[PDB]
Amino acid sequence: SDVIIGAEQTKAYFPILKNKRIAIFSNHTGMVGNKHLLDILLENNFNVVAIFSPEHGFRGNTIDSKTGVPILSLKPSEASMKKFDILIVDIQDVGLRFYTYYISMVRLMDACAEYDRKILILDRPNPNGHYVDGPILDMKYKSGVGGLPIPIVHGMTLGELALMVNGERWLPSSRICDVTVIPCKNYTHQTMYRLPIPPSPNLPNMKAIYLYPSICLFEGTPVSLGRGTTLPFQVYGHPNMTGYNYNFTPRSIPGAKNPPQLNKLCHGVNLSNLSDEEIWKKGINLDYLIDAYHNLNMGDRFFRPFFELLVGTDYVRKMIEGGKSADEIKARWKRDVERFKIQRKPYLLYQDN
Ligand SMILES: [Cl-]
Repeated sequence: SDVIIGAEQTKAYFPILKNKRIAIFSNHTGMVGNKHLLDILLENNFNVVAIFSPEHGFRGNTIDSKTGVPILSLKPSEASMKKFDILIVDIQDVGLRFYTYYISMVRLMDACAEYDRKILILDRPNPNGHYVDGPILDMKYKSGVGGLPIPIVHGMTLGELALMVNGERWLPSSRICDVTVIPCKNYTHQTMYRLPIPPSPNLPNMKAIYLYPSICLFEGTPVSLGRGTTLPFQVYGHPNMTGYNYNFTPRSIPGAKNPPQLNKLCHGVNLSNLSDEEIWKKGINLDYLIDAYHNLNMGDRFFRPFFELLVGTDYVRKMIEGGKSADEIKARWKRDVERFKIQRKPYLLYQDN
């Protein structure tokens, strides 16, 4: 039967929270029915004293007006750390190295470690938890879009990843944080969990989430990936691309106000009718990037300087420019992926794939 997320398992963690001053790291996805975890805890007479959000606050658009709890955008101040005993993580991730909630989580783990506070992670599925793919990030390229030496698609839940951050000593000053994970039930690393609530505005559906590992690489290029359209992360195109049977024009819309190629007719490819199965078969698929590179004929200027910060190694640009195939390039990282699957194994909380 169906996945039971950590936050649903109140008999597992309500006793942990009893009599404690509680902070929560979450956003609008941290819901069980039409209540935020914050609301459920307050209704059960728990003392929630603060919420940390990677956006403004968790109501999807510095004090929550429904509850009066202070709301803190994301390290935390010393003053804030003193206010609570336990921090709860409850947030829906998408499983990519360049999707940044885990970097916020690592920041909070470091702070909690320094201040001797416990973290409780109410685990949620990784919708891309069914595979591991891409180069391990070279730490020459550590950045705002890549915080740990992990593959592009790491395959782990935030709870698993937290355990790995501790065990591999990936926090600053090599601290470990006291972490308890409430694991999901009815969940393996083959389960294909579908997100009820969009995790970001331009990841509106599962097609976008499944294509994201391949298509977000275009953020290291001038190519539009459909922000400003009905099909974000499900198309690619550019005004200069030539010879294509699909076109779109990005528009200035809420959450995509000043999108790439705004008000330009972009020529390209519609991927929105690929089956979920055929996306799963291919994992990170460099076909799209290679197609656009060769079509545009602008040589190395196709790749933004920070392409490497997204892909995590220097050889992808070089091999594309050298005329190598998608399969050749992808094969180069197979060993990295093999090794990471071994490295992560002690930290998995669910059946491996
Ligand atoms: Cl977005």
